[PDB]
Amino acid sequence: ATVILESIFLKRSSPLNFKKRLFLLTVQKLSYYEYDFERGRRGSKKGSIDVEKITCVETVVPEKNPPPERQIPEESSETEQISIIERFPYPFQVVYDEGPLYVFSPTEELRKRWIHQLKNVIRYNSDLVQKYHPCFWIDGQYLCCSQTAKNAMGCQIL
Ligand SMILES: O=P(O)(O)O[C@H]1[C@H](OP(=O)(O)O)[C@@H](OP(=O)(O)O)[C@H](OP(=O)(O)O)[C@@H](OP(=O)(O)O)[C@H]1OP(=O)(O)O
Ligand SMILES: O=P(O)(O)O[C@H]1[C@H](OP(=O)(O)O)[C@@H](OP(=O)(O)O)[C@H](OP(=O)(O)O)[C@@H](OP(=O)(O)O)[C@H]1OP(=O)(O)O
Ligand SMILES: [Zn+2]
Repeated sequence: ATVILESIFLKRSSPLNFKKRLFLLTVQKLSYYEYDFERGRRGSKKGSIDVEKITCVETVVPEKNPPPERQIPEESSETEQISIIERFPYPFQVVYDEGPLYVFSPTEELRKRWIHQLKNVIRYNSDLVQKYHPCFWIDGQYLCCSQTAKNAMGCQIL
């Protein structure tokens, strides 16, 4: 039940919005929670995914004109301290039965760390896919294949 990885990520998904969440990875589950900054501790649980139910973990093609909150910097005035909890420019994908979960990492190294660990723990899942969507699902379709089913088969082999 011990946590393998712990990070603050920007989580996405009608109405599409982005919230800061504390992500936890164990061998069994990935849970995400609210972060109580005022008291500096983990807050209320918001979601949990069975690791064995995950079918795909990959990066996502970055959006074209992203808001500052997802754009790399002024980090001379702002230390890494501020930017590492305000800027989340690197997205990756976590696909399970309900569909794709989109998560934004503050650094490339941290995304690399999480994708690597995730791949390790899902290595024996029965349903790993062979095709996936490298582009985000938005307003009823994937931007990579124009397919309008959230669980439509992937259009790219990797
Ligand atoms: O408005 P937030 O504080 O961002 O919470 C949202 C909101 O959930 P709540 O109604 O519980 O506040 C979303 O719900 P809708 O706007 O779809 O009604 C919900 O999505 P789901 O109910 O569809 O699960 C989403 O959660 P998620 O992105 O896990 O789907 C969840 O955001 P958080 O789960 O990240 O707090
Ligand atoms: O939030 P945690 O401290 O990680 O507690 C988890 C969590 O339980 P709750 O979030 O409901 O308290 C798991 O529950 P879910 O994510 O399914 O809702 C549950 O996992 P199981 O589904 O396998 O019961 C698990 O129980 P366990 O570790 O006995 O497997 C339990 O951990 P605790 O027993 O430490 O509360
Ligand atoms: Zn596609």
